[PDB]
Formats: sequence, structure tokens, C-alpha cells
Amino acid sequence: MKILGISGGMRNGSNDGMCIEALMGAKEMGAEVEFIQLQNLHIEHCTDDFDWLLDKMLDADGIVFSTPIFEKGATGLFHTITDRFGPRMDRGNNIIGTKIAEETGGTAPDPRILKDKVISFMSVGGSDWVTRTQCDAGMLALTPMWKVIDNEVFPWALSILVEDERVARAHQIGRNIAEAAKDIEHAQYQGDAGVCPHCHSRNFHLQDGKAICCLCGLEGEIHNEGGKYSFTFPAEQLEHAHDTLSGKFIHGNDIKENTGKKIANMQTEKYKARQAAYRAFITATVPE
Ligand SMILES: Cc1cc2nc3c(=O)[nH]c(=O)nc-3n(C[C@H](O)[C@H](O)[C@H](O)COP(=O)(O)O)c2cc1C
Ligand SMILES: O=c1cc(-c2ccccc2)oc2cc(O)cc(O)c12
Repeated sequence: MKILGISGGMRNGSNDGMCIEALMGAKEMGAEVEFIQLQNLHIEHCTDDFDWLLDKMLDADGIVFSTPIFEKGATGLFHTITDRFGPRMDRGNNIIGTKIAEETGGTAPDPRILKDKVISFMSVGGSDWVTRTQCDAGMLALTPMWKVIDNEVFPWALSILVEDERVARAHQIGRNIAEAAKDIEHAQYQGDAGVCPHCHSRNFHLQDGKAICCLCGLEGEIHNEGGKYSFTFPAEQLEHAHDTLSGKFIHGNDIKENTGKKIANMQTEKYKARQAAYRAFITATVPE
């Protein structure tokens, strides 16, 4: 089993160390290990080394991703890798495209793209402003529905590489990812139960009569039993969650529908006159 470790920190920083630590836990379990340090990569924003990177990820059996915490979440670069995962890694779309190619004499997309895969995350911060990073990390897995084994947060971690019990946890995380990689079918989540009984998220967006899991999308209700919170939802919802084939198919179906309505609207005069007025009213300023 090949475990790929990826770090988004400074070269030779803590995130590198925690990720190599995990890689060592994986080798202890017999895995072959590799390491990518994202500062060596050129990756543009979602409007160039990205493909190479995705290639490396597709060939791994499990991945361990260690990211710094910036403004409570992952770095902008992690969000950019999440952005660029859409067009390439959505499991619903790649299932559709493989079916359609097979049945229309088209060429078979990358088999690899549809292989099951396990992934674990570590978020390393310098304080306790860390309340959005785990959800950030979950999003990356959600597009391709990789199985999250561990999704750990490390606050007050500027000097983490001399905190032995925490470097130990990182080692344990690499043990787990390698073990999960040995049997991806029967591998099971090893992290914190959280509140969402499905996502395991603790991030909810709250409006009157509707609490929504910020990760899996389930709409239900949050309950406070003497300061302990908990999340219920109608079973029917499970059809719609964003990390299920059912939920993705619907989601895409809605995209194709609304993208049709748009293309048509773009030919109306309402659309064309309004756009023409915008072009006339102002011009975008740019640097010299
Ligand atoms: C621009 C910026 C924003 C940051 N925001 C947070 C934050 O919101 N919460 C937190 O714990 N740490 C934050 N940090 C601290 C970084 O996570 C820390 O420098 C990083 O984990 C170091 O890892 P490395 O050694 O691999 O670079 C921030 C750091 C920078 C540079
Ligand atoms: O080492 C840090 C530097 C900065 C930081 C970022 C931009 C400008 C000046 C300092 O912010 C932090 C925020 C945190 O919650 C935890 C940290 O360890 C840091």
C-alpha cells in the first residue's frame, strides 16, 4: 500500500514534520511512502502543477494531508485545490461520464479517477482560532467521496515538534491511514464523533426552523440538552446529502437544468441590453 503525504506549510516547518511523522507511522505498518511539499509546486487559482499533483494522488492508496490554519480554516492554497477538484474529481460526474463514454463509443476516462481511496487530515495552528479548518478539510474529500479516516485539529502548535504526546498522535494517524489503505472497503472512520451523525461535522448554519450541516448538507434540527448539542434530520434527507451518490446526482441534475435556463436567458434582449449597459457604464481598472 502506497501512502502519499502532502504538506501545505513552510519547508521544514511543523506541518512537514507532522506529515513525515505520519508517513513514518505508515511505514511501520508496511506502507510504501512518498512526500510532497506544496511550496515546491506552482498552482494557479481557479479562474499549472495541479495535474501532476492530482496524478500523484490518484496513484496513492491513502493520502495524509497536513495543512496550516489560516483565519480559522485551511490556507487559500487548500481552498484552491478544493476548487480545482470539482471539474476533475466529482464522483457523480465521473460515474456519468464513464457510463456515457462506454455507451457512445467514447474513450474511457481515467479508471483511477473512480477508485475508492482513504484520506486523513491534520490542521496545525498557532492558537485556538481553529473552528473552521476541519470542515474545510472535509470539503476536499467530499467531491470525490474519499473515506476520511482521521481529521485532527492541533491548536497552540507553534512548538508542536517538541510536544511528544502530539507528535505521537501524528504517528498514530499515519498508522491508521496505512491500515485503512490495506482494506479500503472495510476501513472505518477513526476520528471524533462530532455532532452531525452523518458528516461528523460540528459546523452548522442556523436559521429559524432549519439547521444545516456545513459539510454534508443535511437539513434538520439542533438540540441543546443541558449544554450538549445534537443533530436530527428526517431520514428522507439522506437521499440529498452532498457526500452521497444520490445527493450528487440530484445536485448535478439541478446544475444541468439551471445551466440550460441560463444559456437560453443569455439570448434574450433583457439579458443583452442589461449587459450592454454594464459595459457602457464603467471599465475595469488594471495595474500598469
Ligand atoms: C497569515 C496567517 C494566518 C494565520 N491564521 C491562523 C488562525 O487563524 N488560527 C491559528 O491557529 N493559526 C493561524 N496561523 C498560524 C499558522 O498556522 C502557523 O504559522 C503554521 O501552522 C506553521 O506551520 P509550518 O511550520 O508548517 O509553517 C496563521 C498564520 C499565518 C501566516
Ligand atoms: O504565527 C502567527 C502569525 C500570525 C500573523 C499573520 C499575519 C500578520 C502578522 C501575524 O498570526 C497567527 C494567528 C494565530 O491564530 C496563530 C499564530 O501562530 C499566528
